Amino acid sequence: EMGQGLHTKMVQVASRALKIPTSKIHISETSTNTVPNTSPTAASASADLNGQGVYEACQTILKRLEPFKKKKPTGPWEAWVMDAYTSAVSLSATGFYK
Amino acid sequence: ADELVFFVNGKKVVEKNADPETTLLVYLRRKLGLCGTKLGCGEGGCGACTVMISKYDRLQNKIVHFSVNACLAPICSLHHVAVTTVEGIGNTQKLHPVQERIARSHGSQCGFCTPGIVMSMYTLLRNQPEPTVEEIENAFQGNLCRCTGYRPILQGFRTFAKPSLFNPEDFKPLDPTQEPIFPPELLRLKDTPQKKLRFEGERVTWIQASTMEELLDLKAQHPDAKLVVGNTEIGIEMKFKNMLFPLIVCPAWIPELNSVVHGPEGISFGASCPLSLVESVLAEEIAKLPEQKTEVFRGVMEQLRWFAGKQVKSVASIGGNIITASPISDLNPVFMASGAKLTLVSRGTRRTVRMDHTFFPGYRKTLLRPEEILLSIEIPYSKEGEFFSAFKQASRREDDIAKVTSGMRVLFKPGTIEVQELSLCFGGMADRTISALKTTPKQLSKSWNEELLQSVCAGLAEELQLAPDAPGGMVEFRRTLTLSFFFKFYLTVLQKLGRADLEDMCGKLDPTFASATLLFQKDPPANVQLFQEVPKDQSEEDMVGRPLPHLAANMQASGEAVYCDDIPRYENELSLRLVTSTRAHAKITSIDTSEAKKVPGFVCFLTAEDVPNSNATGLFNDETVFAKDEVTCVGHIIGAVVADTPEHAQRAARGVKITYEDLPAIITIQDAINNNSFYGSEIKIEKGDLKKGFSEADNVVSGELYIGGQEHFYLETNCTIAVPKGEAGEMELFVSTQNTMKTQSFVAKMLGVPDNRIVVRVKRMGGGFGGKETRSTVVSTALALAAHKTGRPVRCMLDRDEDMLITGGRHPFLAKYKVGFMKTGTVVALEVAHFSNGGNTEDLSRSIMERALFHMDNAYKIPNIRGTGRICKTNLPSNTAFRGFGGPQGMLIAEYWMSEVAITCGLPAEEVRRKNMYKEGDLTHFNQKLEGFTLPRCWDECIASSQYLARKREVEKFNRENCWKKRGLCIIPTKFGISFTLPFLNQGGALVHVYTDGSVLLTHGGTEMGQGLHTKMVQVASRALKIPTSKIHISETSTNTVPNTSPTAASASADLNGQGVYEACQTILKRLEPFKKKKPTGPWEAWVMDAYTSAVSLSATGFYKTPNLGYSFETNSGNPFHYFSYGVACSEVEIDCLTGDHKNLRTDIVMDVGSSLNPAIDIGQVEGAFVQGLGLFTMEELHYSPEGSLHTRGPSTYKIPAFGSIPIEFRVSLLRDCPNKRAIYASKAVGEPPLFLASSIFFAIKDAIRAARAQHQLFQLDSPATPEKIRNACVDQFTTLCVTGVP
Amino acid sequence: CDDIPRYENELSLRLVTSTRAHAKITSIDTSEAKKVPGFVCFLTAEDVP
Ligand SMILES: Cc1cc2nc3c(=O)[nH]c(=O)nc-3n(C[C@H](O)[C@H](O)[C@H](O)COP(=O)(O)OP(=O)(O)OC[C@H]3O[C@@H](n4cnc5c(N)ncnc54)[C@H](O)[C@@H]3O)c2cc1C
Ligand SMILES: O=c1[nH]c(=O)c2[nH]c(=O)[nH]c2[nH]1
Ligand code: FES
Ligand code: FES
Repeated sequence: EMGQGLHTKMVQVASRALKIPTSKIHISETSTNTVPNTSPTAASASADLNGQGVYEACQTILKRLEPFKKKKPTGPWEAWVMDAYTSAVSLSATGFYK
Repeated sequence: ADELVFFVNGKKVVEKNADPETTLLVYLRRKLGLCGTKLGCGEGGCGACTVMISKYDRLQNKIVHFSVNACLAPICSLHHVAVTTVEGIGNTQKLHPVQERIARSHGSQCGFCTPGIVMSMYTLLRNQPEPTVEEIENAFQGNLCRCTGYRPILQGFRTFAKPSLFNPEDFKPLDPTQEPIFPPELLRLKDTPQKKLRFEGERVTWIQASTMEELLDLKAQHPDAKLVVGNTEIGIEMKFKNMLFPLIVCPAWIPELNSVVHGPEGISFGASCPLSLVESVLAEEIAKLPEQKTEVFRGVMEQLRWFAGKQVKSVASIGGNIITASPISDLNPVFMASGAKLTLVSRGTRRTVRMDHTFFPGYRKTLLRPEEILLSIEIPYSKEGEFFSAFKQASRREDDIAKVTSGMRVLFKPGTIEVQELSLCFGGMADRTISALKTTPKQLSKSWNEELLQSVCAGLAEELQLAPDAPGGMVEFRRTLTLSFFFKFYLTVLQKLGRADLEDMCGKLDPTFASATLLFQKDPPANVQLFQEVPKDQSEEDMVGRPLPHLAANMQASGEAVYCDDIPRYENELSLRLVTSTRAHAKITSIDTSEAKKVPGFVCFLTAEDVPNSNATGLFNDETVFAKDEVTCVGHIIGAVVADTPEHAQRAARGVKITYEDLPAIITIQDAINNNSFYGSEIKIEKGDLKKGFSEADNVVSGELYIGGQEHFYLETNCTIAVPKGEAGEMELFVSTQNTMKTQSFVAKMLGVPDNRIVVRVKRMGGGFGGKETRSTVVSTALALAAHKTGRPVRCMLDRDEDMLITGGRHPFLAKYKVGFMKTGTVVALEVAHFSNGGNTEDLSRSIMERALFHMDNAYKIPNIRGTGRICKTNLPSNTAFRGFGGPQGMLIAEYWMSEVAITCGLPAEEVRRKNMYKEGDLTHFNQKLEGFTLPRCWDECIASSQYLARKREVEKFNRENCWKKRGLCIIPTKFGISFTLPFLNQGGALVHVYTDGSVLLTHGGTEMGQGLHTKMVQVASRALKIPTSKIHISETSTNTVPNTSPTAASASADLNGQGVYEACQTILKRLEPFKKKKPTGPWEAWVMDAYTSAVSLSATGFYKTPNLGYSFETNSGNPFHYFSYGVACSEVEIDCLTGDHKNLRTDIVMDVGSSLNPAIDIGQVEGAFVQGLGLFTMEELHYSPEGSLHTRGPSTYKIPAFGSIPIEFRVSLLRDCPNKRAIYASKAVGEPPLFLASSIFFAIKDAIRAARAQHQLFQLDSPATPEKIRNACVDQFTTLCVTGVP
Repeated sequence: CDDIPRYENELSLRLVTSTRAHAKITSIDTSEAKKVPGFVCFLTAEDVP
């Protein structure tokens, strides 16, 4: 983030991809020890590239929550998450785009 | 003057405004930033703060070197000395031999004790470059280690004296000329004479007196001036008893207080002479003088063997011991018994007194006038026909407080066995050192024979009375000790008379009595570690199953490894101190902070009112962050002071005055039973038909067993730094915790922000052992609130006394059993009711009771069985996880009634155990099938390598030959279920990155607490990826790299995280496969760079869950465990039937760790776990007042195993050829299962006690089997006389 | 970045730059630098590990 509103956009993207309010999603910083081998934030391309990355990471989480969604189609997001956790389903994912 | 000048690691320090209250430890860490030297206790009993001092000794014209506890050394005492810390002797770029050897020998696990032990060993080598094995052991009487079980430290260091886990031939040789120069400034400076110095702090003025005239003038004008020499008593008074001496005078420099003068009657020591000087002087005299002259000298030396350790004796003064006048002084009874002559001086007065009952007129008083000082003490030569003994019995031999301590002297009419003088003096039997003055006069002129023995014993039993409520308890044992000591003296005198060739025959000892008179000595160690070589075909780069040292061992030895409080403070960082309840159960009626607000640097007092969101916390939400309206234990956190410094926070916390209104308290297990005060309902497992089983039995045995709790004593206490980021509620916490997830949850809930704002990071812990699985959060949440409120970083590291009080421990258990068995020893029916003391929140207490019930079988098939468990809810600090987690309690109970089955049937215990043992394919009482059941092989190998049957014969023979010492021998098996009792906790995660240089950064959910988990994960990653371990690094554990992690607990962390790590590595490999095919030899670096320039992701998560777990208590079906750990230990002991002391002669362990991931680390876990279990079952005892206040709050009173505690011959084998396919690379978990095997020492002790009792039936032995319980169970003429009043 | 609180032991760095477009460095004299209170060291190519 250098003032171009990149984190804002990525939150907007993640919120649509996950179908949850932006209020439940947070970006705190950028670090080499969370995402490695990153291109510079340059070439006006960073929302294009990171948007896709975020979208894919979100799609992986959604795929893992699907069976919990199917069993509790209305019961809130928080109930699917706690159900996945107590079923020992991973709630962490990487995402990538080229 | 007023500048303080000393040297640190060869660099000059000039401190222009020295505060007398500043310790060296604080100065090093906070002022110079040298954080190698650690805080472990602040009370001189742990050695974690050990450093070396060098100075020019003017009185000997030589350079001297000695070790000190930095936690007790006032910087104002150190003018013109040179300090050496761990950083001063080497670093990872060039390790000192001492550093290299402790690291390479697997002598460092958590690493927190390592600098202190390095400095003790280093100091020894500066004084003696070729020490004996005995001198090496003795170097560490003041150093504790909780992790290693001490064996590897001594074994690696043995190399300095006079397949393999390490190779001593690769150690770099020691060149003593390459040590740091004595600073030439201090040699120049020693030419100029000493002048008086004055230092002025915030509260205290210190005068360093240069001459006797200065000292005595000061004491004449200001009698209030407090003398400080070694500070080993005053430091404790100031830090722990909140005593404040606004004017201190240190006379250590004055020549007359440091002189040693020979006289016709004995040797005079200046009162400021350190005990180490007394020892060295008396040792030379003892070696050169005739035995007949050195009886008192040897008494003093015998007490000094067991007096603290090297660090305290280097600074502790002989005069300081005398004037402290502690009831439990080990020297005052010896000076009193020998009538040592004391010289007292004031300005213009000088008098002499021979020490006697009169010298100590009341509690911590002497007959010194306020303006007098003790100048000297003359320790007498013994005369012809004058004999002396000294005794001490404590909880532990080394660095303990005496329970009873004594000096005894007899003088015979020349040529005769007729008494001219007799002096029997005792510490620990009153509020001062006393003489048995009613008993001794009655013996004058009597001959030294059986009537005198009997007369003295009756005299002592009547004269040394203790009320049943006497301060300190243990009244039977203490009284028994006074007679037992006198008996040993009686016999020793007979032996000495026998050597004299008198004209008139004294009694001769029967050879069965001889061993009663022996001074304690232990043979040198003989250790064997056996493990399995990896396949010959295994690549040299594949380190799985190889003994790779702990990855941080070199840095731990160098003091470069960073623990939480070693992190530098921010310029704006604040300090927090918890304020706790001094009542078990009360309403808080008011809180007054008026005095706290006056302390300089005071910021705020936080209470329940300050919590932004929720005051409800803890695993089951039944705990307060801060007490509201009422307190429910002594130690319940009421609030937290925030100030600039720890010292200011501590002073301000003292100014928080709470008023209470008491409420009915429930303290003990029996109180809870009577009040129906439990956590939830009865837990029960039952199988078969009890009524049928009992009615078919040949024999039925009933009984009860009490098992005391346990303090973890991680050498690093609980510690949190919370760093507020000032944005969106964001906060980062650096924590010594096993549980990042719950730390994050609990902080987020308290503040009312989402988990996504809160990051918890753990680099390493200086030990955890379960005590940081949950109870760390009571600190974390408080510092987090302070950081939020102030918007500044805040830090809190608990003092040992705070930590031991607040954070709880292992659950004490009470059990009632009834066992039905056949004449053959076959058990057919068992019913056990268990009760645990949970304290004042639920925490893990129910799960612990579950695990006890799951292990109530230990290794034994019992067809008709019922166990119940109830968890008592009490007004005590909440008890929690401790390595074993209910397992050891459940299994001791099993082994206890099993021991009584064997005795009742009159059959050998090993046979009774073996015929009741499960076999392969059997179901447990909870219906889990035992597959890959290796226990029989562990048992057979252990029986064979221990030479059990042969040694049983040798024990029998020793016992026929010895009346007052007895040996015991026992072999114990164990089965331990692996997996969290709560199934969903059996999961773990990893995150791996490969950077474009080919290096790999790995992280997983597991935390490092000395168990070598990161080392194991790097070994696993390196095999999985097929690259060297050197290319993989793990830096830390953090909630923002791997979320929703289970605690590092249940011995499961390598199993869970190793799978996680493996899967993440498989993902990376799959992605590199196309690059590997296109260049099948090109190095790893080319594949990686080709992947990167092809825009292929080089980051992956991994995850694992243990499959097919889930037990139901309702249907008694479902597998709680993934697999079982198995092992066997054979232990032999020798007890002193007259004192309750014992030696651990030999222990042999055979453990199944599957195909070990790392046999060095796994052998270290076996030894470490075993030695904590040795503590639990024989040494460690917590004591509470009737009103529920923990009294045992430091190493002075809580005695964990010391270097000298461990089995003399200590043999560990890892079982060969036993792959466990259902954990990572066929390994098994190792952390907790070995602990229970120390019960072999408990039952060996029980067997020795039985032999003692036969010398004079199902007698009681509760746990821990302390000297008190052992001695009291060795019923004899002495115990009988003391209890019943009948000889 | 610079709003982050300083550690108690944190030091400050100042770069020293060329006042010539193209030149040989014939010598460097740090004698005056060393007399400034709080000076720690002057790093150059030689110090690069
Ligand atoms: C870890 C540890 C283990 C210990 N183990 C033992 C043990 O096993 N047995 C045992 O008996 N003790 C033990 N002690 C107690 C303590 O070490 C001794 O009592 C020690 O000898 C005190 O000497 P010091 O020079 O440190 O005294 P300081 O603490 O400096 O002073 C002690 C008292 O003596 C006074 N004083 C000192 N010199 C003079 C003088 N010349 N004239 C008049 N007053 C004087 C001081 O004013 C003060 O009241 C232990 C202490 C520690 C910290
Ligand atoms: O089944 C267990 N659960 C735990 O939470 C725990 N903690 C621990 O130290 N050992 C165990 N065992
Ligand atoms: S911290 Fe000094 S002896 Fe424990
Ligand atoms: S390695 Fe010694 S206390 Fe941990």
